[PDB]
Amino acid sequence: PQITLWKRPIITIKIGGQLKDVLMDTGADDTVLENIDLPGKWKPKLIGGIGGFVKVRQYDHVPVEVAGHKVTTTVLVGPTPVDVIGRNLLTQIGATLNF
Amino acid sequence: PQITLWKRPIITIKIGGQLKDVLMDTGADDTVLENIDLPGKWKPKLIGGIGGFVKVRQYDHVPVEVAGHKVTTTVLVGPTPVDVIGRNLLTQIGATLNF
Ligand SMILES: CC(C)CN(C[C@@H](O)[C@H](Cc1ccccc1)NC(=O)O[C@H]1CO[C@H]2OCC[C@H]21)S(=O)(=O)c1ccc(N)cc1
Repeated sequence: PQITLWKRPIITIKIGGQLKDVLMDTGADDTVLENIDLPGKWKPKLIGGIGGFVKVRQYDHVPVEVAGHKVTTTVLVGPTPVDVIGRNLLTQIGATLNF
Repeated sequence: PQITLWKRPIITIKIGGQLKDVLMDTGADDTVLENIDLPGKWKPKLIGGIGGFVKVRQYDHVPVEVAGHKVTTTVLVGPTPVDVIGRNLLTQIGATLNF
C-alpha cells in the first residue's frame, strides 16, 4: 500500500500468536510494545525516548507477520505510551518514505 | 524521492534563519525542536512519549523550508534529545509510507 499521513499510520501485525495494532514509526530505531506475552529468555536494554532513558526487555528472533510477510525480528517490551514498529521491522518489509 | 529505512531519515530544515537536522518521523504527531528561539506568542502543551511527558511551547504559522518547499507550520519547542518533524509537516510536503 501507499499510505498518506493525515491519519496515524497504524497497521495490524501478528506477534506471539496475537494480533496487535501498531504505529509505523520512522523515528523509532526499534519495535516497542507494552505488556505482551512473549515466551523465553530476554536481555535488558536501555532505550532513549523523548522523556529519557527507559529499561525494556529485548526478545530476539520473534516471529511476526506484517503486511503479509512472515519474518523474525527483535522486539522490545516495556513502558511505552504507544505500541510502535520501528525501522528494524519496517526495513524487513521494504518500507520506504516517499515525497 | 524514495528513502529506504535502514538509516535514520535525517533531512535539513530552514527555520528561524537556522539550518537544523531533523528526523522525518511518521510516529510524531507534530514537529518538535529543542534548541531554537522563535518570535512571538505561544501556548503550553504536554507531549507524550517513551520516558513520559515533555513540556513544550506550541508556535503556530512558523515559516519553514523543507525538501525545497516553503510553508508555514506548527512547531513545538522543548527539551527533546532529538529534533523531529512530524506528520503535520510531512503531510504539508506530501510524504507517504510505502510497503
Ligand atoms: C513514541 C512515539 C509514539 C512518539 N515519539 C516519536 C518517536 O518516533 C520517537 C522519536 C525520538 C527519537 C530519538 C530520541 C527521542 C525521540 N522515537 C522513539 O521514541 O524511539 C524509541 C524506540 O526506538 C528507539 O530509537 C529512537 C529512540 C527509541 S516522541 O518523540 O515521543 C513525540 C511525541 C509527540 C510529538 N508531537 C513528537 C514526538
